[PDB]
Amino acid sequence: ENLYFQSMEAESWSRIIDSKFLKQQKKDVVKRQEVIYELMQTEFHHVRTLKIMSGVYSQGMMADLLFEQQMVEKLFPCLDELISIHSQFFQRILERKKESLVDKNFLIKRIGDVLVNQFSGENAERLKKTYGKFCGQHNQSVNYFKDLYAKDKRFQAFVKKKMSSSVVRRLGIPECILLVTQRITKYPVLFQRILQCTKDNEVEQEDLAQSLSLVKDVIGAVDSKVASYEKKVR
Repeated sequence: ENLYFQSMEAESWSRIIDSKFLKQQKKDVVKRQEVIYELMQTEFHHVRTLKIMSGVYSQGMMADLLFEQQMVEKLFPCLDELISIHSQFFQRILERKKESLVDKNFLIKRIGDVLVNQFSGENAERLKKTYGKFCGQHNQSVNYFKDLYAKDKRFQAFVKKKMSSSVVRRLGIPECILLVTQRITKYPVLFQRILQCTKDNEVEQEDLAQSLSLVKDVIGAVDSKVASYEKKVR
Protein backbone atom coordinates (compact mmCIF):
# COMPACT_ATOMS: atom_id res chain seq x y z
CA GLU A 1 0.00 0.00 0.00
CA ASN A 2 0.88 3.67 -0.47
CA LEU A 3 3.13 5.48 1.99
CA TYR A 4 1.10 8.70 2.37
CA PHE A 5 -2.01 6.59 2.97
CA GLN A 6 0.00 4.54 5.46
CA SER A 7 1.13 7.77 7.20
CA MET A 8 -2.46 9.10 7.36
CA GLU A 9 -3.58 5.82 8.94
CA ALA A 10 -0.72 6.20 11.45
CA GLU A 11 -1.46 9.88 12.14
CA SER A 12 -5.10 8.89 12.67
CA TRP A 13 -4.12 6.16 15.14
CA SER A 14 -1.99 8.63 17.15
CA ARG A 15 -4.87 11.15 17.48
CA ILE A 16 -6.61 8.53 19.67
CA ILE A 17 -3.63 8.20 22.05
CA ASP A 18 -4.00 11.92 22.88
CA SER A 19 -7.82 11.60 23.04
CA LYS A 20 -10.09 12.00 26.04
CA PHE A 21 -11.85 8.75 25.02
CA LEU A 22 -8.73 6.72 25.77
CA LYS A 23 -7.50 8.75 28.75
CA GLN A 24 -10.80 7.85 30.49
CA GLN A 25 -10.44 4.06 30.11
CA LYS A 26 -8.95 1.88 32.88
CA LYS A 27 -5.20 2.20 33.58
CA ASP A 28 -4.32 -1.29 32.30
CA VAL A 29 -6.24 -0.68 29.04
CA VAL A 30 -4.62 2.74 28.48
CA LYS A 31 -1.20 1.15 28.98
CA ARG A 32 -1.96 -1.78 26.64
CA GLN A 33 -3.27 0.49 23.86
CA GLU A 34 -0.22 2.74 24.34
CA VAL A 35 2.22 -0.13 23.76
CA ILE A 36 0.31 -1.43 20.73
CA TYR A 37 0.49 2.10 19.34
CA GLU A 38 4.27 2.07 19.80
CA LEU A 39 4.59 -1.13 17.77
CA MET A 40 2.59 0.42 14.93
CA GLN A 41 4.28 3.84 14.94
CA THR A 42 7.78 2.32 14.93
CA GLU A 43 6.80 -0.12 12.17
CA PHE A 44 5.68 2.87 10.12
CA HIS A 45 9.05 4.55 10.66
CA HIS A 46 10.82 1.38 9.64
CA VAL A 47 8.77 1.23 6.44
CA ARG A 48 9.48 4.94 5.86
CA THR A 49 13.23 4.40 6.32
CA LEU A 50 13.20 1.49 3.87
CA LYS A 51 11.28 3.42 1.21
CA ILE A 52 13.58 6.43 1.54
CA MET A 53 16.54 4.07 1.06
CA SER A 54 14.89 2.63 -2.03
CA GLY A 55 13.09 5.60 -3.56
CA VAL A 56 15.68 8.31 -2.88
CA TYR A 57 19.17 6.82 -2.49
CA SER A 58 18.95 3.55 -4.37
CA GLN A 59 16.85 4.85 -7.28
CA GLY A 60 19.00 7.99 -7.39
CA MET A 61 22.27 6.09 -7.72
CA MET A 62 20.97 4.14 -10.69
CA ALA A 63 19.29 7.14 -12.35
CA ASP A 64 21.93 9.84 -11.75
CA LEU A 65 25.23 8.00 -11.15
CA LEU A 66 24.51 5.04 -13.50
CA PHE A 67 25.06 2.39 -10.83
CA GLU A 68 24.18 -1.13 -11.94
CA GLN A 69 21.45 -3.21 -10.30
CA GLN A 70 24.23 -5.25 -8.64
CA MET A 71 26.26 -2.39 -7.08
CA VAL A 72 23.00 -1.33 -5.40
CA GLU A 73 22.33 -4.87 -4.12
CA LYS A 74 25.81 -4.61 -2.55
CA LEU A 75 24.78 -1.49 -0.58
CA PHE A 76 21.14 -2.49 0.07
CA PRO A 77 20.62 -6.25 -0.09
CA CYS A 78 17.02 -7.57 -0.18
CA LEU A 79 15.58 -4.05 0.01
CA ASP A 80 12.58 -4.74 -2.26
CA GLU A 81 11.82 -7.83 -0.16
CA LEU A 82 12.06 -5.95 3.15
CA ILE A 83 9.70 -3.26 1.84
CA SER A 84 7.21 -5.95 0.78
CA ILE A 85 7.41 -7.73 4.14
CA HIS A 86 7.04 -4.73 6.43
CA SER A 87 4.39 -2.89 4.37
CA GLN A 88 2.33 -6.08 4.43
CA PHE A 89 2.98 -6.57 8.13
CA PHE A 90 2.00 -2.94 8.67
CA GLN A 91 -1.19 -3.43 6.64
CA ARG A 92 -2.29 -6.42 8.74
CA ILE A 93 -1.93 -4.20 11.82
CA LEU A 94 -4.10 -1.46 10.31
CA GLU A 95 -6.63 -4.02 9.07
CA ARG A 96 -6.92 -5.04 12.74
CA LYS A 97 -7.54 -1.42 13.85
CA LYS A 98 -10.31 -1.13 11.24
CA GLU A 99 -12.20 -4.07 12.85
CA SER A 100 -11.70 -2.81 16.44
CA LEU A 101 -14.09 0.18 16.46
CA VAL A 102 -16.28 0.66 19.55
CA ASP A 103 -20.03 1.43 19.58
CA LYS A 104 -13.77 7.51 15.57
CA ASN A 105 -12.89 5.49 18.66
CA PHE A 106 -11.29 2.03 18.59
CA LEU A 107 -9.66 -0.35 21.08
CA ILE A 108 -7.39 -3.22 19.95
CA LYS A 109 -8.37 -6.18 22.15
CA ARG A 110 -6.54 -8.71 19.98
CA ILE A 111 -3.21 -8.41 18.10
CA GLY A 112 -1.45 -11.71 18.99
CA ASP A 113 -2.74 -13.68 16.00
CA VAL A 114 -1.32 -11.00 13.67
CA LEU A 115 2.14 -11.28 15.26
CA VAL A 116 2.16 -15.09 15.32
CA ASN A 117 1.20 -15.16 11.64
CA GLN A 118 4.03 -12.79 10.76
CA PHE A 119 6.75 -14.74 12.60
CA SER A 120 5.82 -18.32 11.72
CA GLY A 121 5.93 -20.62 8.70
CA GLU A 122 7.17 -19.14 5.44
CA ASN A 123 6.89 -15.58 6.78
CA ALA A 124 9.50 -16.42 9.42
CA GLU A 125 11.70 -18.12 6.81
CA ARG A 126 11.50 -15.07 4.60
CA LEU A 127 12.61 -12.81 7.48
CA LYS A 128 15.51 -15.11 8.37
CA LYS A 129 16.94 -15.09 4.84
CA THR A 130 16.16 -11.40 4.32
CA TYR A 131 17.83 -10.05 7.49
CA GLY A 132 20.56 -12.68 7.67
CA LYS A 133 21.67 -11.27 4.34
CA PHE A 134 21.16 -7.57 5.14
CA CYS A 135 22.68 -7.90 8.63
CA GLY A 136 25.61 -9.95 7.23
CA GLN A 137 26.43 -7.53 4.39
CA HIS A 138 25.67 -4.79 6.97
CA ASN A 139 29.26 -3.68 7.76
CA GLN A 140 30.64 -4.14 4.24
CA SER A 141 28.01 -1.78 2.82
CA VAL A 142 28.70 1.01 5.31
CA ASN A 143 32.43 0.73 4.55
CA TYR A 144 31.65 0.60 0.84
CA PHE A 145 29.60 3.80 1.26
CA LYS A 146 32.43 5.52 3.15
CA ASP A 147 34.98 4.30 0.61
CA LEU A 148 32.87 5.82 -2.21
CA TYR A 149 32.37 9.15 -0.41
CA ALA A 150 36.10 9.70 0.16
CA LYS A 151 37.06 8.65 -3.40
CA ASP A 152 34.33 9.40 -5.97
CA LYS A 153 33.62 13.16 -6.07
CA ARG A 154 30.45 12.59 -8.14
CA PHE A 155 29.02 10.32 -5.41
CA GLN A 156 30.16 12.92 -2.87
CA ALA A 157 28.12 15.65 -4.59
CA PHE A 158 25.16 13.25 -4.91
CA VAL A 159 25.15 12.49 -1.17
CA LYS A 160 25.36 16.14 -0.06
CA LYS A 161 22.52 17.03 -2.43
CA LYS A 162 20.39 14.23 -0.94
CA MET A 163 21.06 14.99 2.74
CA SER A 164 19.95 18.59 2.04
CA SER A 165 16.61 17.42 0.56
CA SER A 166 13.38 17.82 2.57
CA VAL A 167 12.53 14.18 1.87
CA VAL A 168 15.43 12.61 3.76
CA ARG A 169 15.30 13.89 7.36
CA ARG A 170 19.02 14.06 7.57
CA LEU A 171 19.09 10.30 7.12
CA GLY A 172 22.55 9.38 5.97
CA ILE A 173 23.05 6.00 4.36
CA PRO A 174 25.07 4.71 7.33
CA GLU A 175 22.25 5.64 9.72
CA CYS A 176 19.67 4.00 7.45
CA ILE A 177 21.58 0.72 7.30
CA LEU A 178 22.10 0.77 11.07
CA LEU A 179 18.38 1.41 11.74
CA VAL A 180 17.31 -1.44 9.45
CA THR A 181 19.84 -3.81 11.06
CA GLN A 182 18.54 -3.04 14.59
CA ARG A 183 14.85 -3.38 13.75
CA ILE A 184 14.35 -7.12 14.12
CA THR A 185 15.73 -6.99 17.69
CA LYS A 186 13.09 -4.40 18.69
CA TYR A 187 10.15 -6.82 18.35
CA PRO A 188 10.82 -9.00 21.42
CA VAL A 189 10.75 -5.88 23.60
CA LEU A 190 7.55 -4.45 22.07
CA PHE A 191 5.80 -7.83 22.10
CA GLN A 192 6.77 -8.55 25.71
CA ARG A 193 5.49 -5.14 26.83
CA ILE A 194 2.09 -5.94 25.24
CA LEU A 195 2.02 -9.37 26.90
CA GLN A 196 2.62 -7.99 30.40
CA CYS A 197 -0.13 -5.38 29.82
CA THR A 198 -2.61 -8.08 28.75
CA LYS A 199 -4.77 -9.26 31.68
CA ASP A 200 -7.78 -11.64 31.77
CA ASN A 201 -7.53 -12.78 28.13
CA GLU A 202 -6.32 -16.35 27.52
CA VAL A 203 -6.19 -16.52 23.69
CA GLU A 204 -4.21 -13.29 23.41
CA GLN A 205 -1.83 -14.12 26.26
CA GLU A 206 -1.05 -17.46 24.60
CA ASP A 207 -0.50 -15.95 21.13
CA LEU A 208 1.69 -13.16 22.51
CA ALA A 209 3.82 -15.69 24.43
CA GLN A 210 4.09 -17.68 21.19
CA SER A 211 5.03 -14.68 19.03
CA LEU A 212 7.72 -13.77 21.58
CA SER A 213 9.22 -17.25 21.39
CA LEU A 214 8.90 -17.21 17.59
CA VAL A 215 10.67 -13.89 17.03
CA LYS A 216 13.59 -15.10 19.18
CA ASP A 217 14.01 -18.09 16.85
CA VAL A 218 14.23 -15.73 13.87
CA ILE A 219 16.82 -13.58 15.66
CA GLY A 220 18.82 -16.69 16.54
CA ALA A 221 18.79 -17.83 12.90
CA VAL A 222 19.83 -14.37 11.72
CA ASP A 223 22.72 -14.34 14.25
CA SER A 224 24.00 -17.71 12.98
CA LYS A 225 23.86 -16.41 9.41
CA VAL A 226 25.71 -13.20 10.34
CA ALA A 227 28.41 -15.07 12.29
CA SER A 228 29.02 -17.45 9.38
CA TYR A 229 29.15 -14.62 6.83
CA GLU A 230 31.83 -12.75 8.81
CA LYS A 231 33.92 -15.93 9.27
CA LYS A 232 33.73 -16.43 5.47
CA VAL A 233 34.58 -12.77 4.72
CA ARG A 234 37.78 -13.75 6.55
